[PDB]
Amino acid sequence: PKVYNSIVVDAPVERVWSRIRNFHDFSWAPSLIKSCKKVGGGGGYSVGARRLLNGEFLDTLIAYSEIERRIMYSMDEGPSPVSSGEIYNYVGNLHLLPVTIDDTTFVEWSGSWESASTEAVEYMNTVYRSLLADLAAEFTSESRR
Amino acid sequence: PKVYNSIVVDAPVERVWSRIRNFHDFSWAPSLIKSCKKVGGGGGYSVGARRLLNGEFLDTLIAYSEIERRIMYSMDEGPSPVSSGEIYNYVGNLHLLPVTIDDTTFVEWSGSWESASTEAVEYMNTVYRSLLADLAAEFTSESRR
Amino acid sequence: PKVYNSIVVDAPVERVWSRIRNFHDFSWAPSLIKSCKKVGGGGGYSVGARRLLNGEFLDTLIAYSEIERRIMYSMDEGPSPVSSGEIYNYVGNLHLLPVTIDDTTFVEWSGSWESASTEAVEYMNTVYRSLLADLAAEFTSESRR
Amino acid sequence: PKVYNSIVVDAPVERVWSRIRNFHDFSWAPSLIKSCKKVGGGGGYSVGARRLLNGEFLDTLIAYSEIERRIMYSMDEGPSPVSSGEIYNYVGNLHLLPVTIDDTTFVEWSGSWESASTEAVEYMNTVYRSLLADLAAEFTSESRR
Repeated sequence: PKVYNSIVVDAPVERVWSRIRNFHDFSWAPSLIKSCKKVGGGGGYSVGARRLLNGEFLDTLIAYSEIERRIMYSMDEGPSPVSSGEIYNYVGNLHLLPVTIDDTTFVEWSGSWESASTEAVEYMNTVYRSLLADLAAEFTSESRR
Repeated sequence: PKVYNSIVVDAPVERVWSRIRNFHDFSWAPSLIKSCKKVGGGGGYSVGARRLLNGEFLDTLIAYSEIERRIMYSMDEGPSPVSSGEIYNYVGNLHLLPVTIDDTTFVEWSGSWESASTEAVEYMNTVYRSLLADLAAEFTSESRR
Repeated sequence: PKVYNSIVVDAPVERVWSRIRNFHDFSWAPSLIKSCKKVGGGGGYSVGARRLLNGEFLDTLIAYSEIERRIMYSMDEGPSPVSSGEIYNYVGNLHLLPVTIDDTTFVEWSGSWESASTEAVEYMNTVYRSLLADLAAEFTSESRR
Repeated sequence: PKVYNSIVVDAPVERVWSRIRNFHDFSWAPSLIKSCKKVGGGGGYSVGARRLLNGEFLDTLIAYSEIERRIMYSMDEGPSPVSSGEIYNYVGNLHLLPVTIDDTTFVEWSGSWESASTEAVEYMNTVYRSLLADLAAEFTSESRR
Protein backbone atom coordinates (compact mmCIF):
# COMPACT_ATOMS: atom_id res chain seq x y z
CA PRO A 1 0.00 0.00 0.00
CA LYS A 2 0.99 3.65 -0.09
CA VAL A 3 0.18 7.07 1.32
CA TYR A 4 0.76 10.58 0.02
CA ASN A 5 0.43 13.81 1.97
CA SER A 6 1.39 17.37 1.15
CA ILE A 7 1.11 20.96 2.39
CA VAL A 8 2.17 24.49 1.46
CA VAL A 9 4.45 26.23 3.97
CA ASP A 10 4.71 30.04 4.13
CA ALA A 11 8.50 30.30 4.03
CA PRO A 12 11.15 30.28 1.30
CA VAL A 13 12.39 26.86 0.24
CA GLU A 14 15.97 27.56 1.38
CA ARG A 15 14.70 28.16 4.91
CA VAL A 16 12.47 25.10 5.02
CA TRP A 17 15.26 22.92 3.65
CA SER A 18 17.75 24.32 6.15
CA ARG A 19 15.39 23.20 8.90
CA ILE A 20 14.60 19.62 7.74
CA ARG A 21 17.71 18.64 5.78
CA ASN A 22 19.44 16.72 8.59
CA PHE A 23 18.41 13.06 8.90
CA HIS A 24 19.52 13.13 12.56
CA ASP A 25 17.71 16.37 13.50
CA PHE A 26 13.96 15.76 13.86
CA SER A 27 13.42 18.60 16.37
CA TRP A 28 11.04 20.21 13.88
CA ALA A 29 8.24 17.72 14.59
CA PRO A 30 7.92 17.80 18.41
CA SER A 31 4.28 16.65 18.50
CA LEU A 32 4.90 13.07 17.44
CA ILE A 33 8.70 12.78 17.60
CA LYS A 34 9.86 12.79 21.24
CA SER A 35 13.37 11.45 20.70
CA CYS A 36 15.66 10.94 17.72
CA LYS A 37 18.81 8.90 18.34
CA LYS A 38 21.66 8.41 15.88
CA VAL A 39 22.43 4.73 15.21
CA GLY A 40 25.38 3.37 13.27
CA GLY A 41 28.04 5.44 11.52
CA GLY A 42 27.52 8.37 9.16
CA GLY A 43 26.15 11.84 9.82
CA GLY A 44 22.87 13.53 8.94
CA TYR A 45 23.51 13.54 5.18
CA SER A 46 25.32 10.21 4.92
CA VAL A 47 23.46 7.50 3.03
CA GLY A 48 23.51 4.45 5.29
CA ALA A 49 22.98 6.52 8.43
CA ARG A 50 20.33 5.24 10.81
CA ARG A 51 18.12 6.61 13.54
CA LEU A 52 15.79 5.40 16.25
CA LEU A 53 12.72 7.57 16.94
CA ASN A 54 10.55 7.37 20.07
CA GLY A 55 12.52 4.23 20.92
CA GLU A 56 10.61 2.22 18.33
CA PHE A 57 11.02 3.46 14.75
CA LEU A 58 14.33 2.32 13.27
CA ASP A 59 15.05 4.21 9.98
CA THR A 60 17.96 3.92 7.51
CA LEU A 61 18.82 6.72 5.05
CA ILE A 62 18.75 5.10 1.60
CA ALA A 63 18.96 8.20 -0.60
CA TYR A 64 19.69 11.90 -0.14
CA SER A 65 19.58 14.73 -2.67
CA GLU A 66 20.83 18.22 -1.89
CA ILE A 67 20.06 19.33 -5.44
CA GLU A 68 16.47 18.00 -5.41
CA ARG A 69 16.00 18.56 -1.67
CA ARG A 70 14.90 14.99 -0.99
CA ILE A 71 15.42 12.50 1.83
CA MET A 72 14.50 8.82 1.36
CA TYR A 73 14.63 6.13 4.00
CA SER A 74 13.59 2.60 4.84
CA MET A 75 11.65 1.94 8.02
CA ASP A 76 13.40 -1.17 9.35
CA GLU A 77 11.40 -1.49 12.57
CA GLY A 78 8.28 0.16 13.92
CA PRO A 79 5.32 -0.29 16.28
CA SER A 80 2.23 -2.19 15.10
CA PRO A 81 0.70 -1.82 12.59
CA VAL A 82 4.03 -1.01 10.87
CA SER A 83 6.20 -3.62 12.61
CA SER A 84 8.54 -5.78 10.53
CA GLY A 85 6.27 -8.73 11.23
CA GLU A 86 3.37 -7.12 9.38
CA ILE A 87 4.96 -5.04 6.58
CA TYR A 88 8.12 -5.08 4.46
CA ASN A 89 10.04 -2.80 2.10
CA TYR A 90 8.74 0.39 3.68
CA VAL A 91 10.18 3.44 1.91
CA GLY A 92 9.51 7.03 2.98
CA ASN A 93 10.21 9.91 0.60
CA LEU A 94 10.25 13.53 1.82
CA HIS A 95 10.70 16.23 -0.79
CA LEU A 96 10.48 20.03 -1.15
CA LEU A 97 9.66 22.25 -4.12
CA PRO A 98 9.57 26.03 -4.33
CA VAL A 99 6.31 27.83 -4.97
CA THR A 100 7.99 30.61 -6.92
CA ILE A 101 5.20 33.15 -7.38
CA ASP A 102 5.16 34.03 -3.66
CA ASP A 103 8.38 32.39 -2.53
CA THR A 104 6.75 29.70 -0.42
CA THR A 105 7.38 25.95 -0.14
CA PHE A 106 5.47 22.86 -1.27
CA VAL A 107 6.24 19.82 0.90
CA GLU A 108 5.34 16.27 -0.10
CA TRP A 109 5.78 13.05 1.87
CA SER A 110 5.22 9.63 0.30
CA GLY A 111 5.25 6.21 1.91
CA SER A 112 4.99 2.80 0.33
CA TRP A 113 5.30 -0.75 1.55
CA GLU A 114 4.27 -4.36 0.98
CA SER A 115 1.73 -6.03 3.23
CA ALA A 116 -1.04 -8.59 3.32
CA SER A 117 -3.35 -5.78 4.51
CA THR A 118 -4.04 -2.06 4.27
CA GLU A 119 -4.25 -1.71 8.05
CA ALA A 120 -1.24 0.61 8.10
CA VAL A 121 -2.73 3.11 5.63
CA GLU A 122 -4.85 5.10 8.06
CA TYR A 123 -2.05 4.93 10.64
CA MET A 124 0.66 6.41 8.38
CA ASN A 125 -1.70 9.07 7.03
CA THR A 126 -2.12 10.12 10.65
CA VAL A 127 1.62 10.12 11.32
CA TYR A 128 2.57 12.05 8.18
CA ARG A 129 -0.21 14.61 8.64
CA SER A 130 1.03 15.31 12.16
CA LEU A 131 4.67 15.67 11.10
CA LEU A 132 3.71 18.02 8.25
CA ALA A 133 1.38 19.98 10.55
CA ASP A 134 4.31 20.69 12.88
CA LEU A 135 6.37 21.88 9.91
CA ALA A 136 3.61 24.25 8.81
CA ALA A 137 2.95 25.51 12.33
CA GLU A 138 6.61 26.49 12.58
CA PHE A 139 6.48 28.51 9.35
CA THR A 140 3.26 30.53 9.49
CA SER A 141 2.12 33.31 7.14
CA GLU A 142 2.77 35.53 10.16
CA SER A 143 5.81 33.73 11.58
CA ARG A 144 7.41 35.16 8.45
CA ARG A 145 7.52 38.70 9.86
CA PRO B 1 19.60 27.70 -19.83
CA LYS B 2 16.45 26.89 -17.91
CA VAL B 3 13.48 28.43 -16.12
CA TYR B 4 11.20 27.16 -13.38
CA ASN B 5 7.92 28.68 -12.26
CA SER B 6 5.20 27.43 -9.95
CA ILE B 7 1.98 28.46 -8.22
CA VAL B 8 -0.71 27.06 -5.92
CA VAL B 9 -4.22 26.95 -7.38
CA ASP B 10 -7.32 26.86 -5.13
CA ALA B 11 -9.07 23.90 -6.77
CA PRO B 12 -8.82 20.12 -6.50
CA VAL B 13 -6.20 18.48 -8.70
CA GLU B 14 -8.80 16.49 -10.68
CA ARG B 15 -10.47 19.74 -11.72
CA VAL B 16 -7.25 21.50 -12.65
CA TRP B 17 -6.08 18.48 -14.65
CA SER B 18 -9.43 18.21 -16.42
CA ARG B 19 -8.93 21.78 -17.59
CA ILE B 20 -5.30 21.63 -18.84
CA ARG B 21 -4.90 17.98 -19.86
CA ASN B 22 -5.54 18.47 -23.59
CA PHE B 23 -2.46 19.45 -25.64
CA HIS B 24 -4.79 20.97 -28.27
CA ASP B 25 -6.96 22.97 -25.83
CA PHE B 26 -5.10 26.06 -24.58
CA SER B 27 -8.28 28.10 -23.95
CA TRP B 28 -7.27 28.31 -20.29
CA ALA B 29 -4.55 30.90 -20.93
CA PRO B 30 -6.35 33.62 -22.95
CA SER B 31 -3.99 36.45 -21.96
CA LEU B 32 -1.00 35.28 -23.96
CA ILE B 33 -2.46 32.48 -26.11
CA LYS B 34 -4.74 33.95 -28.79
CA SER B 35 -4.92 30.92 -31.07
CA CYS B 36 -4.03 27.24 -30.80
CA LYS B 37 -4.10 25.24 -34.03
CA LYS B 38 -3.71 21.46 -34.31
CA VAL B 39 -0.91 20.44 -36.68
CA GLY B 40 -0.15 16.93 -37.88
CA GLY B 41 -1.98 13.78 -36.82
CA GLY B 42 -2.84 12.66 -33.30
CA GLY B 43 -5.24 14.14 -30.76
CA GLY B 44 -4.72 16.07 -27.54
CA TYR B 45 -3.14 13.15 -25.67
CA SER B 46 -1.24 11.59 -28.55
CA VAL B 47 2.54 11.78 -28.30
CA GLY B 48 3.74 13.20 -31.60
CA ALA B 49 0.83 15.64 -31.83
CA ARG B 50 1.76 19.20 -32.74
CA ARG B 51 0.30 22.65 -32.36
CA LEU B 52 0.86 26.18 -33.58
CA LEU B 53 0.15 28.98 -31.07
CA ASN B 54 -0.32 32.65 -31.96
CA GLY B 55 0.83 31.69 -35.45
CA GLU B 56 4.44 31.47 -34.30
CA PHE B 57 5.08 28.84 -31.61
CA LEU B 58 5.29 25.36 -33.12
CA ASP B 59 5.16 22.69 -30.33
CA THR B 60 5.38 18.87 -30.51
CA LEU B 61 4.09 16.63 -27.69
CA ILE B 62 7.05 14.45 -26.69
CA ALA B 63 5.69 12.88 -23.51
CA TYR B 64 2.33 12.62 -21.74
CA SER B 65 1.46 11.08 -18.38
CA GLU B 66 -2.11 10.64 -17.20
CA ILE B 67 -0.89 8.94 -14.02
CA GLU B 68 1.62 11.68 -13.14
CA ARG B 69 -0.45 14.47 -14.72
CA ARG B 70 2.40 15.74 -16.88
CA ILE B 71 2.69 17.15 -20.40
CA MET B 72 6.12 17.55 -22.05
CA TYR B 73 6.81 19.14 -25.40
CA SER B 74 9.53 20.48 -27.66
CA MET B 75 9.29 24.01 -28.98
CA ASP B 76 10.27 23.52 -32.63
CA GLU B 77 9.77 27.13 -33.74
CA GLY B 78 9.16 30.39 -31.92
CA PRO B 79 9.58 34.17 -32.13
CA SER B 80 12.91 35.75 -31.15
CA PRO B 81 14.50 35.30 -28.70
CA VAL B 82 13.33 31.65 -28.80
CA SER B 83 13.56 31.12 -32.58
CA SER B 84 15.24 27.98 -33.91
CA GLY B 85 18.11 30.15 -35.11
CA GLU B 86 19.00 31.17 -31.56
CA ILE B 87 18.13 28.16 -29.36
CA TYR B 88 17.88 24.38 -29.71
CA ASN B 89 16.49 21.39 -27.80
CA TYR B 90 13.83 23.42 -26.03
CA VAL B 91 11.76 21.18 -23.73
CA GLY B 92 8.78 22.39 -21.71
CA ASN B 93 7.46 20.32 -18.79
CA LEU B 94 4.08 21.09 -17.19
CA HIS B 95 3.12 19.07 -14.14
CA LEU B 96 0.49 19.02 -11.36
CA LEU B 97 0.60 17.73 -7.79
CA PRO B 98 -2.14 17.68 -5.18
CA VAL B 99 -1.83 19.75 -2.04
CA THR B 100 -3.69 17.22 0.07
CA ILE B 101 -4.24 19.06 3.35
CA ASP B 102 -6.72 21.49 1.77
CA ASP B 103 -7.38 19.76 -1.54
CA THR B 104 -5.68 22.36 -3.71
CA THR B 105 -3.22 22.06 -6.60
CA PHE B 106 0.49 22.77 -7.00
CA VAL B 107 1.42 23.58 -10.61
CA GLU B 108 5.00 23.61 -11.88
CA TRP B 109 6.30 24.53 -15.33
CA SER B 110 9.92 23.94 -16.35
CA GLY B 111 11.73 24.95 -19.51
CA SER B 112 15.21 24.11 -20.67
CA TRP B 113 17.19 24.65 -23.83
CA GLU B 114 20.65 25.07 -25.32
CA SER B 115 21.89 28.45 -26.46
CA ALA B 116 24.96 30.61 -26.81
CA SER B 117 23.20 33.15 -24.55
CA THR B 118 20.76 33.54 -21.67
CA GLU B 119 18.73 36.15 -23.54
CA ALA B 120 15.68 33.88 -23.55
CA VAL B 121 15.61 33.43 -19.76
CA GLU B 122 13.78 36.62 -18.85
CA TYR B 123 11.47 36.15 -21.84
CA MET B 124 10.31 32.64 -20.90
CA ASN B 125 9.94 33.57 -17.23
CA THR B 126 7.53 36.23 -18.46
CA VAL B 127 5.63 33.81 -20.69
CA TYR B 128 5.31 31.06 -18.07
CA ARG B 129 4.30 33.49 -15.32
CA SER B 130 1.51 34.82 -17.53
CA LEU B 131 0.23 31.36 -18.46
CA LEU B 132 0.24 30.25 -14.82
CA ALA B 133 -1.40 33.53 -13.74
CA ASP B 134 -4.32 32.80 -16.09
CA LEU B 135 -4.64 29.31 -14.60
CA ALA B 136 -4.74 30.71 -11.07
CA ALA B 137 -7.16 33.50 -11.97
CA GLU B 138 -9.57 30.87 -13.29
CA PHE B 139 -9.47 28.89 -10.03
CA THR B 140 -9.72 31.43 -7.22
CA SER B 141 -10.20 30.79 -3.50
CA GLU B 142 -13.66 32.26 -4.14
CA SER B 143 -14.26 30.86 -7.63
CA ARG B 144 -14.48 27.61 -5.66
CA ARG B 145 -17.93 28.44 -4.25
CA PRO C 1 4.61 -6.85 -5.05
CA LYS C 2 6.83 -6.08 -8.01
CA VAL C 3 8.99 -7.66 -10.70
CA TYR C 4 11.91 -6.36 -12.73
CA ASN C 5 13.43 -7.95 -15.81
CA SER C 6 15.97 -6.71 -18.32
CA ILE C 7 18.08 -7.78 -21.29
CA VAL C 8 20.60 -6.40 -23.77
CA VAL C 9 19.52 -6.48 -27.43
CA ASP C 10 22.09 -6.41 -30.27
CA ALA C 11 20.53 -3.60 -32.30
CA PRO C 12 20.63 0.20 -32.19
CA VAL C 13 18.10 1.84 -29.89
CA GLU C 14 16.34 3.65 -32.77
CA ARG C 15 15.61 0.30 -34.39
CA VAL C 16 14.40 -1.38 -31.22
CA TRP C 17 12.18 1.59 -30.40
CA SER C 18 10.76 1.67 -33.93
CA ARG C 19 9.69 -1.93 -33.40
CA ILE C 20 8.05 -1.69 -29.94
CA ARG C 21 6.85 1.92 -29.80
CA ASN C 22 3.24 1.25 -30.81
CA PHE C 23 0.91 0.30 -27.93
CA HIS C 24 -1.40 -1.42 -30.46
CA ASP C 25 1.34 -3.39 -32.27
CA PHE C 26 2.49 -6.35 -30.16
CA SER C 27 3.54 -8.49 -33.16
CA TRP C 28 7.08 -8.50 -31.77
CA ALA C 29 6.24 -11.01 -29.02
CA PRO C 30 4.53 -13.88 -30.91
CA SER C 31 5.38 -16.57 -28.34
CA LEU C 32 3.02 -15.37 -25.63
CA ILE C 33 0.94 -12.73 -27.42
CA LYS C 34 -1.43 -14.39 -29.91
CA SER C 35 -3.79 -11.47 -30.47
CA CYS C 36 -3.75 -7.76 -29.71
CA LYS C 37 -7.03 -5.89 -30.21
CA LYS C 38 -7.49 -2.13 -30.01
CA VAL C 39 -10.19 -1.10 -27.51
CA GLY C 40 -11.60 2.39 -27.04
CA GLY C 41 -10.47 5.51 -28.88
CA GLY C 42 -6.92 6.74 -29.40
CA GLY C 43 -4.08 5.28 -31.46
CA GLY C 44 -0.87 3.50 -30.52
CA TYR C 45 0.71 6.56 -28.88
CA SER C 46 -2.42 8.07 -27.36
CA VAL C 47 -2.56 8.03 -23.57
CA GLY C 48 -5.93 6.52 -22.67
CA ALA C 49 -5.75 3.97 -25.48
CA ARG C 50 -6.62 0.41 -24.50
CA ARG C 51 -5.95 -3.08 -25.76
CA LEU C 52 -7.08 -6.62 -25.19
CA LEU C 53 -4.41 -9.34 -25.51
CA ASN C 54 -5.10 -13.07 -25.92
CA GLY C 55 -8.73 -12.21 -25.18
CA GLU C 56 -7.98 -11.80 -21.48
CA PHE C 57 -5.48 -9.04 -20.67
CA LEU C 58 -7.14 -5.62 -20.78
CA ASP C 59 -4.46 -2.84 -20.72
CA THR C 60 -4.80 0.97 -20.68
CA LEU C 61 -1.94 3.28 -21.76
CA ILE C 62 -1.35 5.61 -18.80
CA ALA C 63 1.90 7.26 -19.89
CA TYR C 64 4.00 7.47 -23.05
CA SER C 65 7.37 9.12 -23.62
CA GLU C 66 8.92 9.47 -27.06
CA ILE C 67 11.87 11.35 -25.58
CA GLU C 68 12.59 8.74 -22.88
CA ARG C 69 11.34 5.81 -24.99
CA ARG C 70 8.94 4.57 -22.33
CA ILE C 71 5.47 3.01 -22.35
CA MET C 72 3.47 2.68 -19.11
CA TYR C 73 0.14 0.97 -18.70
CA SER C 74 -2.35 -0.35 -16.19
CA MET C 75 -3.51 -3.94 -16.42
CA ASP C 76 -7.26 -3.57 -15.85
CA GLU C 77 -8.16 -7.24 -16.31
CA GLY C 78 -6.17 -10.45 -16.59
CA PRO C 79 -6.28 -14.21 -16.03
CA SER C 80 -5.61 -15.63 -12.56
CA PRO C 81 -3.35 -15.01 -10.73
CA VAL C 82 -3.47 -11.41 -12.06
CA SER C 83 -7.27 -11.03 -12.25
CA SER C 84 -8.89 -7.89 -10.86
CA GLY C 85 -10.31 -10.00 -8.05
CA GLU C 86 -6.84 -10.84 -6.74
CA ILE C 87 -4.68 -7.77 -7.50
CA TYR C 88 -5.14 -4.02 -7.95
CA ASN C 89 -3.21 -1.01 -9.25
CA TYR C 90 -1.08 -3.05 -11.62
CA VAL C 91 1.34 -0.80 -13.52
CA GLY C 92 3.71 -2.04 -16.22
CA ASN C 93 6.67 0.10 -17.31
CA LEU C 94 8.66 -0.73 -20.46
CA HIS C 95 11.72 1.38 -21.19
CA LEU C 96 14.75 1.44 -23.50
CA LEU C 97 18.24 2.89 -23.07
CA PRO C 98 21.13 2.95 -25.52
CA VAL C 99 24.30 1.03 -24.79
CA THR C 100 26.49 3.57 -26.52
CA ILE C 101 29.88 1.86 -26.64
CA ASP C 102 28.67 -0.73 -29.17
CA ASP C 103 25.39 0.83 -30.24
CA THR C 104 23.15 -1.80 -28.68
CA THR C 105 20.00 -1.52 -26.56
CA PHE C 106 19.23 -2.11 -22.88
CA VAL C 107 15.58 -3.04 -22.31
CA GLU C 108 13.93 -2.98 -18.88
CA TRP C 109 10.40 -4.01 -17.92
CA SER C 110 8.98 -3.32 -14.46
CA GLY C 111 5.67 -4.39 -12.95
CA SER C 112 4.12 -3.47 -9.65
CA TRP C 113 0.79 -4.07 -8.00
CA GLU C 114 -1.05 -4.41 -4.70
CA SER C 115 -2.19 -7.79 -3.45
CA ALA C 116 -2.79 -9.85 -0.34
CA SER C 117 -0.25 -12.35 -1.74
CA THR C 118 2.89 -12.71 -3.84
CA GLU C 119 1.34 -15.47 -5.95
CA ALA C 120 1.58 -13.33 -9.08
CA VAL C 121 5.33 -12.72 -8.76
CA GLU C 122 6.56 -15.94 -10.35
CA TYR C 123 3.81 -15.69 -12.98
CA MET C 124 4.74 -12.18 -14.18
CA ASN C 125 8.47 -12.96 -14.12
CA THR C 126 7.60 -15.77 -16.53
CA VAL C 127 5.50 -13.52 -18.76
CA TYR C 128 8.03 -10.68 -18.91
CA ARG C 129 10.97 -13.02 -19.52
CA SER C 130 9.12 -14.55 -22.47
CA LEU C 131 8.20 -11.18 -23.99
CA LEU C 132 11.77 -9.92 -23.64
CA ALA C 133 13.15 -13.21 -25.02
CA ASP C 134 11.11 -12.69 -28.20
CA LEU C 135 12.49 -9.16 -28.50
CA ALA C 136 16.06 -10.41 -28.17
CA ALA C 137 15.52 -13.32 -30.55
CA GLU C 138 14.38 -10.85 -33.19
CA PHE C 139 17.52 -8.73 -32.83
CA THR C 140 20.44 -11.16 -32.68
CA SER C 141 24.17 -10.38 -32.79
CA GLU C 142 23.96 -12.00 -36.23
CA SER C 143 20.50 -10.77 -37.26
CA ARG C 144 22.36 -7.46 -37.41
CA ARG C 145 24.16 -8.36 -40.64
CA PRO D 1 25.37 20.90 -23.59
CA LYS D 2 25.31 17.29 -22.46
CA VAL D 3 26.93 13.90 -22.97
CA TYR D 4 25.72 10.36 -22.38
CA ASN D 5 27.81 7.21 -22.36
CA SER D 6 27.02 3.66 -21.35
CA ILE D 7 28.42 0.12 -21.35
CA VAL D 8 27.52 -3.40 -20.24
CA VAL D 9 29.84 -4.94 -17.64
CA ASP D 10 30.11 -8.74 -17.20
CA ALA D 11 29.62 -8.86 -13.43
CA PRO D 12 26.62 -8.85 -11.09
CA VAL D 13 25.30 -5.43 -10.12
CA GLU D 14 26.07 -5.94 -6.41
CA ARG D 15 29.74 -6.45 -7.27
CA VAL D 16 29.97 -3.48 -9.61
CA TRP D 17 28.23 -1.24 -7.07
CA SER D 18 30.50 -2.45 -4.27
CA ARG D 19 33.44 -1.30 -6.38
CA ILE D 20 32.24 2.20 -7.43
CA ARG D 21 29.92 3.21 -4.59
CA ASN D 22 32.45 5.31 -2.66
CA PHE D 23 32.73 8.94 -3.80
CA HIS D 24 36.25 9.07 -2.31
CA ASP D 25 37.50 5.80 -3.87
CA PHE D 26 38.23 6.28 -7.59
CA SER D 27 40.90 3.53 -7.73
CA TRP D 28 38.74 1.73 -10.29
CA ALA D 29 39.65 4.14 -13.11
CA PRO D 30 43.49 4.21 -13.02
CA SER D 31 43.93 5.23 -16.67
CA LEU D 32 42.67 8.78 -16.32
CA ILE D 33 42.41 9.22 -12.54
CA LYS D 34 45.89 9.41 -11.00
CA SER D 35 44.93 10.86 -7.62
CA CYS D 36 41.71 11.33 -5.69
CA LYS D 37 41.91 13.51 -2.58
CA LYS D 38 39.13 14.01 -0.03
CA VAL D 39 38.25 17.68 0.51
CA GLY D 40 35.95 19.07 3.18
CA GLY D 41 34.00 17.03 5.72
CA GLY D 42 31.83 13.98 5.07
CA GLY D 43 32.76 10.49 3.93
CA GLY D 44 32.30 8.64 0.65
CA TYR D 45 28.50 8.50 0.89
CA SER D 46 27.92 11.88 2.52
CA VAL D 47 26.14 14.44 0.36
CA GLY D 48 28.26 17.58 0.51
CA ALA D 49 31.52 15.62 0.41
CA ARG D 50 34.12 16.90 -2.03
CA ARG D 51 37.12 15.57 -3.88
CA LEU D 52 40.02 16.80 -5.95
CA LEU D 53 41.12 14.54 -8.84
CA ASN D 54 44.46 14.80 -10.67
CA GLY D 55 44.96 18.04 -8.75
CA GLU D 56 42.52 19.87 -11.01
CA PHE D 57 38.96 18.49 -10.93
CA LEU D 58 37.10 19.69 -7.85
CA ASP D 59 33.83 17.69 -7.40
CA THR D 60 31.05 17.99 -4.79
CA LEU D 61 28.62 15.12 -4.07
CA ILE D 62 25.14 16.59 -4.58
CA ALA D 63 23.05 13.41 -4.47
CA TYR D 64 23.56 9.76 -3.54
CA SER D 65 21.17 6.83 -3.79
CA GLU D 66 21.95 3.42 -2.32
CA ILE D 67 18.54 2.13 -3.42
CA GLU D 68 18.90 3.33 -7.03
CA ARG D 69 22.70 2.91 -7.09
CA ARG D 70 23.35 6.46 -8.26
CA ILE D 71 26.00 9.09 -7.54
CA MET D 72 25.50 12.70 -8.67
CA TYR D 73 28.00 15.50 -8.37
CA SER D 74 28.82 19.02 -9.47
CA MET D 75 32.16 19.74 -11.08
CA ASP D 76 33.17 22.98 -9.34
CA GLU D 77 36.58 23.36 -10.99
CA GLY D 78 38.32 21.65 -13.88
CA PRO D 79 40.96 22.08 -16.59
CA SER D 80 40.05 23.81 -19.86
CA PRO D 81 37.73 23.28 -21.63
CA VAL D 82 35.70 22.52 -18.47
CA SER D 83 37.09 25.29 -16.25
CA SER D 84 34.69 27.44 -14.23
CA GLY D 85 35.52 30.33 -16.54
CA GLU D 86 34.05 28.53 -19.55
CA ILE D 87 31.18 26.40 -18.18
CA TYR D 88 28.73 26.47 -15.27
CA ASN D 89 26.27 24.16 -13.51
CA TYR D 90 28.10 21.00 -14.50
CA VAL D 91 26.30 17.93 -13.12
CA GLY D 92 27.58 14.37 -13.52
CA ASN D 93 25.24 11.42 -12.96
CA LEU D 94 26.59 7.86 -12.64
CA HIS D 95 24.05 5.07 -12.35
CA LEU D 96 23.87 1.25 -12.45
CA LEU D 97 21.09 -1.12 -13.49
CA PRO D 98 21.03 -4.91 -13.44
CA VAL D 99 20.81 -6.86 -16.67
CA THR D 100 18.80 -9.65 -15.09
CA ILE D 101 18.74 -12.31 -17.80
CA ASP D 102 22.47 -13.03 -17.41
CA ASP D 103 23.19 -11.22 -14.16
CA THR D 104 25.36 -8.51 -15.67
CA THR D 105 25.43 -4.73 -15.17
CA PHE D 106 24.39 -1.77 -17.32
CA VAL D 107 26.35 1.38 -16.46
CA GLU D 108 25.32 4.86 -17.61
CA TRP D 109 27.10 8.17 -17.09
CA SER D 110 25.47 11.50 -17.97
CA GLY D 111 26.94 14.98 -17.91
CA SER D 112 25.27 18.31 -18.48
CA TRP D 113 26.31 21.92 -18.19
CA GLU D 114 25.72 25.45 -19.43
CA SER D 115 28.16 27.12 -21.78
CA ALA D 116 28.45 29.58 -24.63
CA SER D 117 29.99 26.73 -26.68
CA THR D 118 29.97 22.98 -27.23
CA GLU D 119 33.77 22.79 -27.03
CA ALA D 120 33.57 20.59 -23.94
CA VAL D 121 31.38 17.93 -25.57
CA GLU D 122 34.09 15.96 -27.33
CA TYR D 123 36.35 16.36 -24.29
CA MET D 124 33.87 14.88 -21.77
CA ASN D 125 32.88 12.07 -24.15
CA THR D 126 36.57 11.17 -24.13
CA VAL D 127 36.83 11.34 -20.35
CA TYR D 128 33.68 9.32 -19.66
CA ARG D 129 34.53 6.67 -22.26
CA SER D 130 37.93 6.17 -20.63
CA LEU D 131 36.49 5.90 -17.11
CA LEU D 132 33.86 3.41 -18.26
CA ALA D 133 36.46 1.45 -20.26
CA ASP D 134 38.49 0.96 -17.06
CA LEU D 135 35.37 -0.28 -15.28
CA ALA D 136 34.66 -2.79 -18.04
CA ALA D 137 38.27 -3.93 -18.27
CA GLU D 138 38.17 -4.76 -14.57
CA PHE D 139 35.05 -6.92 -14.96
CA THR D 140 35.61 -9.05 -18.05
CA SER D 141 33.51 -11.97 -19.32
CA GLU D 142 36.52 -14.04 -18.26
CA SER D 143 37.54 -12.06 -15.16
CA ARG D 144 34.30 -13.56 -13.84
CA ARG D 145 35.83 -17.03 -13.43
